[PDB]
Amino acid sequence: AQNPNCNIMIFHPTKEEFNDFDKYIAYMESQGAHRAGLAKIIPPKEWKARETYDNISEILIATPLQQVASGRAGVFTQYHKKKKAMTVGEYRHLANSKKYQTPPHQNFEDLERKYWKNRIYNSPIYGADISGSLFDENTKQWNLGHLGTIQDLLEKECGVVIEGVNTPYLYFGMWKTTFAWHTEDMDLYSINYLHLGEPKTWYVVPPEHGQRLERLARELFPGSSRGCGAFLRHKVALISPTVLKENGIPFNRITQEAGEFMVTFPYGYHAGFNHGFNCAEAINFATPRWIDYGKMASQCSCGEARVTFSMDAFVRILQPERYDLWKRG
Ligand SMILES: CN1C(=O)C(=O)c2ccccc21
Ligand SMILES: O=C(O)CNC(=O)C(=O)O
Ligand code: NI
Ligand SMILES: [Zn+2]
Repeated sequence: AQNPNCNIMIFHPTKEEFNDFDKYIAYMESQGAHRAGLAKIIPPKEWKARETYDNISEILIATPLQQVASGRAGVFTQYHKKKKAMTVGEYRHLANSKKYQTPPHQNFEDLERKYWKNRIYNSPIYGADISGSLFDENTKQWNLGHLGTIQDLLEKECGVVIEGVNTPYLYFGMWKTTFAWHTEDMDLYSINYLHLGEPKTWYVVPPEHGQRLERLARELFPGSSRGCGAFLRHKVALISPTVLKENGIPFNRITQEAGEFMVTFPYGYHAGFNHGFNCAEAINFATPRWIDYGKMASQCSCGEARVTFSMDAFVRILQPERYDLWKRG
């Protein structure tokens, strides 16, 4: 079996290889990339997402989120406090202010140490989940607004015809902004392009070991576990690499820089943080291999987790028993 240690693999496609998206995902998996839960793809040198980022400041962040932590440095939750709307220009200025800016640091490792030491004592503001795209419409390769849809994948594979759409989201981050431990909706893939700015550090558990992370989470957040059979679906729990190591949880880490893609694979738990002001674009997608993961994706049982319009149809078709129980609940 390829990649038995489940290492994060890094790919350097040629421009010819960058034409067929589906084919290249399949190629990465033939090399065992999915076993890590996460892969990095460096686009060919000839490729560009768009001409410049000089004109993005008037994008609105309608609901910036202040990420307030509760708990200890290595085991905490975060909740999102809604803030008043601001433009990306205003947000960038805030990110760079003395209160919120990245501290002096020696390297990525030094900054990582500072993040896990000091994260809980600050409340950075995140512009997350903003529907839209920064890819030029003339960018024909790996344009996250031009991917085949999950609905069409299900139709091609299963003859299933359903409602729903599939569009990208923008993320404007700053130092210490955090994404909690999670897999994707329906344990889909995701693909994430870092358009500009400072890096994003990722942590990931191999899909074959996801239930080890779940078991630790149940131990570390016992009240939450009693309240919901899949509370990581709430996307508010953080566990540090030190605590993962202490508990023998298999994981890897990698830092994504501007101009690089990351792909998360079905049931690959991931978490991470931003180094400073940046902008990323991400979207979920499917392949034929995903369908078996979608049908057995664990779901929130308490109603706290958000379910998009499109996810409704996925649950209805792939998980009819869960759907029925949920709608009667
Ligand atoms: C949020 N949520 C629930 O609360 C539930 O029972 C369920 C089942 C499938 C997908 C989502 C669900
Ligand atoms: O970038 C973020 O804040 C979170 N991104 C993801 O979880 C993803 O792309 O799957
Ligand atoms: Ni994700
Ligand atoms: Zn729940």
